[PDB]
Amino acid sequence: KVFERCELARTLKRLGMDGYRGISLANWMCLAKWESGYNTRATNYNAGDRSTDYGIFQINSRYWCNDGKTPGAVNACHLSCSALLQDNIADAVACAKRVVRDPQGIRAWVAWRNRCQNRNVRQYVQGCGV
Ligand code: NA
Repeated sequence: KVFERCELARTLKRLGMDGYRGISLANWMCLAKWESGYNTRATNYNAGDRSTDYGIFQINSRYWCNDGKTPGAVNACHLSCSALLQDNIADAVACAKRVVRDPQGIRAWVAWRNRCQNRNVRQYVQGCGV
C-alpha cells in the first residue's frame, strides 16, 4: 500500500510515534517519504552484503528482521521481514521504535541524515490534523 501523506501522519500518530524517544512525527514522515515514498511494499537488494531493506522505513535484514537469506544476520525486531511488507504498518512501527532504541536514534537511517536532518520537516505534517 502507498499511503497518502496525511493518511500516514495520522496512522503513525495513532501508533505512538509522535515524539517517540524525542523524534517528532514530522521526522518519521520525512524518513518514510525518502526511504520508500510511503510504500509499504518497497524492497531494496544490496548485492554487496547480500541484505535487503524492507517496507515503508526500509529496515535492513542484516540486523532487524529475518528473511533466511542474509548470511550471518540477526533479527533484533524478532520478526520475519515479511511482517515489514504488510499494508498494516503496526509491526514496521514497532521495529522502527526498536531501531531508535539504540545508540544513534533516528540517525540510524542515512537517508534521514541526508534529507531530513537540519532541514524543515514540519511541511510533512502540515494540514494533517496531528
Ligand atoms: Na536478519
